[PDB]
Amino acid sequence: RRKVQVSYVIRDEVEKYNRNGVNALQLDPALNRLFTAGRDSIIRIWSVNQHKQDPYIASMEHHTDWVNDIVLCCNGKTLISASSDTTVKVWNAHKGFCMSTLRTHKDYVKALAYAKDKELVASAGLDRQIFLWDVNTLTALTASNNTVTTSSLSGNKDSIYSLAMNQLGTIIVSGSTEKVLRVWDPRTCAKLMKLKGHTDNVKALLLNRDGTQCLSGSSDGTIRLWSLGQQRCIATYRVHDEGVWALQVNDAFTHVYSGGRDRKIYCTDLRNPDIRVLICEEKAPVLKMELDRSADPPPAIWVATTKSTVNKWTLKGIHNFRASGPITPLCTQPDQVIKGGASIIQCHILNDKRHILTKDTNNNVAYWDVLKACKVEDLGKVDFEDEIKKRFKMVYVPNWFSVDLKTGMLTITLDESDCFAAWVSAKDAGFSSPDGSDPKLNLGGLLLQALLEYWPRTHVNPMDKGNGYFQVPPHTPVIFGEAGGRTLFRLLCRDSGGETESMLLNETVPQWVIDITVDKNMPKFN
Ligand SMILES: [Au+]
Ligand SMILES: [Au+]
Ligand SMILES: [Au+]
Ligand SMILES: [Au+]
Ligand SMILES: [Au+]
Ligand SMILES: [Au+]
Ligand SMILES: [Au+]
Repeated sequence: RRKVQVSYVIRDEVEKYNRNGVNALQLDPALNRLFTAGRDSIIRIWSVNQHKQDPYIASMEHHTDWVNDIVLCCNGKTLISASSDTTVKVWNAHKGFCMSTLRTHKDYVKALAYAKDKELVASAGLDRQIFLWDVNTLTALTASNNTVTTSSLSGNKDSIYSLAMNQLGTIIVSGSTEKVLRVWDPRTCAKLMKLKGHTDNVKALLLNRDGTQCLSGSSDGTIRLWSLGQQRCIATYRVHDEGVWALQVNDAFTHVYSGGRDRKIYCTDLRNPDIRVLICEEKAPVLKMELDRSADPPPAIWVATTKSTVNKWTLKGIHNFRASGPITPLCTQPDQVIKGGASIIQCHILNDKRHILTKDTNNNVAYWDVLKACKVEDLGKVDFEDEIKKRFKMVYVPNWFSVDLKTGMLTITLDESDCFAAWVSAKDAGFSSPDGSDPKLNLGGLLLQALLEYWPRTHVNPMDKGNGYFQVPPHTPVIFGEAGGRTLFRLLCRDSGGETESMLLNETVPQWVIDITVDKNMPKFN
């Protein structure tokens, strides 16, 4: 039995730019469209024509935690996504909307593998379980028939960080903290071999068309070539002076593109390792890369890092630089830059247990109101640690919420255990009521009431509006999730009115919330 937590995000109606690093990239050459999977929990669509003042197309927001991987199938018609919210989501990629949500995984969904030819896709995570999926079966799901037959892969002892399938979908390999790679036949689900060789966790896997050989990059700093025939590591290339997290290959399976912690991007000739071209040196560790496959040799490479900015680097002059060459990079500046937003990297809950001070990646300090789920002031580039001090309030209020910053935005979480703990005077809370004054308001209560304001159940029946003090921004996402893991339901505050929304709120809203919002049984103060 898992308890349920109500959480919300303090953000704007629209987040045009990534508010954290990008985990996964997916390029549509047909429509010149890029897909960025964000740690900000939002997938975004961009136009990569190169000549446009603003490349922003749309943003897909259903996920409640990091978006770890994305897969663009059916000639760019469908998008499958993997998230730390424990779910896999099917999206109409052309029109940009959510279609189905697979809640089969019990923990973070870390990677996706794709068999272009057989139109198959697999998902693995910290579950230690891999799930195979037919894309056509997924594309025809949500309605009256949400019937899902789960085809799993067994063996993984540890948490999965990488997945790869060959074009034909005859081979499937997993990478984990077990250091060892496990191979299977995706069509039969049968175990093939268990390849031993790596020293650390494998964050990047790559397979050739026929699935005869596999390329792997591990946190040990090496790229390893494997023969699935010979059933072992046929070669080892030490390319990076630290962890290697992202790999890409040409169609020949001869030139490998790599990046990871050391920020350097390299093309390395597997045939002649001597030939190793430094494409560029990024401003943050490389998390994922996506080659432009419009031409052979690939004309450009799209690069995702720890930063919010996404870049394209031209590979146009490699061959000419290869014949004619203190390590000088091919590129110094990116060909195309997709702009990024700021991430809140430091936060301080003030002594009143209502105000929050934050510092972001641009060094901008800002004051926030948790209870009214909003920003209050932008203090600018003030000294943050001095600001924390300046704003010392000599008061005590019990902790009634937790804070997370894994999206680069403020996410507040309420738990049954301490949601109602903070009892403050109305005059104190800045809620002057002249002159039938100073009642003792419960902060967590009022906040819950404001969050579920548009829920009709919280008005009247009878069983024979708001909280009365404030309103939360109506676009405020209200998330319902198991404390242990699984995210249950995400809706906007303003959407609680809708009949199908209210129907879902009725099944997910836990009792501890029903008591105060619906039953109006406000807690007792002593
Ligand atoms: Au398809
Ligand atoms: Au959905
Ligand atoms: Au080796
Ligand atoms: Au190359
Ligand atoms: Au090369
Ligand atoms: Au924080
Ligand atoms: Au904090």
